[PDB]
Amino acid sequence: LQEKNWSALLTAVVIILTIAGNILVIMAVSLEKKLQNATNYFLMSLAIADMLLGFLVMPVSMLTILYGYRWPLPSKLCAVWIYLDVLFSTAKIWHLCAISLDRYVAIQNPSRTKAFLKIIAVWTISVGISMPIPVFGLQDDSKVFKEGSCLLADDNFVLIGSFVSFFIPLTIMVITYFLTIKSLQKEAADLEDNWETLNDNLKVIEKADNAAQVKDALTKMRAAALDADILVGQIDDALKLANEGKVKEAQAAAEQLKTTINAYIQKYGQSISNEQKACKVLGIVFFLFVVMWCPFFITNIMAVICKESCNEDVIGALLNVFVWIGYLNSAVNPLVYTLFNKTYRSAFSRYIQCQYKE
Ligand SMILES: COc1ccccc1CCCN1CC[C@H]2[C@@H](C1)c1cccc3c1N2CCN3C
Ligand SMILES: CCCCCCCC/C=C\CCCCCCCC(=O)OC[C@H](O)CO
Ligand SMILES: [Mg+2]
Repeated sequence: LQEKNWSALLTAVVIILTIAGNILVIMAVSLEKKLQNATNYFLMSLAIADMLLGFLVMPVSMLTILYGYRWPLPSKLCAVWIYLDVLFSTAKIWHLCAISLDRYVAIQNPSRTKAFLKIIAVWTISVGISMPIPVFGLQDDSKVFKEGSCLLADDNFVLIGSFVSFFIPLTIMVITYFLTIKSLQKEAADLEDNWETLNDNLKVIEKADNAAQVKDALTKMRAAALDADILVGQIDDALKLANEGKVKEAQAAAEQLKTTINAYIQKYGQSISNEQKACKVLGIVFFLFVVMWCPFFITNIMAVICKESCNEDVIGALLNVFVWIGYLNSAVNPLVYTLFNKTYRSAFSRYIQCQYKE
């Protein structure tokens, strides 16, 4: 029965922060026009997953702490509760994989509908992957009950579920995240190199005596312009003057290029610094999810490995606490957004003040 547990107070705090914080994310992305990009649409869908886990899954997990982990509800609600908990968590890990993969492809290939199609793809994969839990668990209580505790009792569901639904999207997430960091370092390197070629050839053109030196340096500025359209024509115009022997006039046009170079370099240069700042925030989201679920995932796999060897009473007691470190991850993504994005922080600040006009 009640059993007077004190855990309820702590668990309720986690539930409220989860619900309130993730509502603030869904409100920020629905309302604030500066957050209408594909990454932030994935972060809204991830917040729905986190909100639904706070509403449907977490109160029932608190409820079972209050009955000594004797399952208080009707018995066929056990497999439905486990299904939802695995679904919302599987959908969290395939979303973070999807962001990581989509940001990587978006560098190499330079729509709201396209994002929504991928979001719905991620949910449909999560609903399908998690589907053996109620299909087999509702026909056999031995798979979802252990000593009248509702938990995923089938060892083979836990191994193959952990590998297929939690290890392979973790693998893809960590590879595409590392390759994204290498991509943006190469892009900032290539733009330092193009800046050096433009700046060296401006100094050659201003020292120049003859039409050969200006035509040589403007041709090499054109090649360097072709790595980072407006300048290419502006270069060609000066090249034509140099071709007809108008050296001084071509030199005048090169200083006219200088103003356009300072403009286009710093614009491309500030867009790389934005992407790397954004990658770092997503990396903290990614880092916290792996770390806060790590004690539960490995213990649950170590339970299966030392099945008769280990104190399964102790193991089960750790899994009951380690599931709450992972539930606490639902509360942190909104905080991360406040700490590292002015747009979220200001949006949240306004919504707490009940003020919804952008
Ligand atoms: C990335 O996230 C993960 C990584 C690996 C595995 C799972 C997740 C998130 C899903 C967490 N849920 C929590 C509710 C259920 C269920 C797992 C489960 C299976 C076996 C034993 C369980 C439980 N709990 C209840 C306590 N015990 C003893
Ligand atoms: C990372 C931590 C590694 C160190 C832990 C290794 C666990 C097994 C060895 C000694 C028990 C140490 C006490 C802590 C765990 C309690 C296990 C226990 O009490 O096991 C007795 C039971 O009767 C058996 O079936
Ligand atoms: Mg140089």
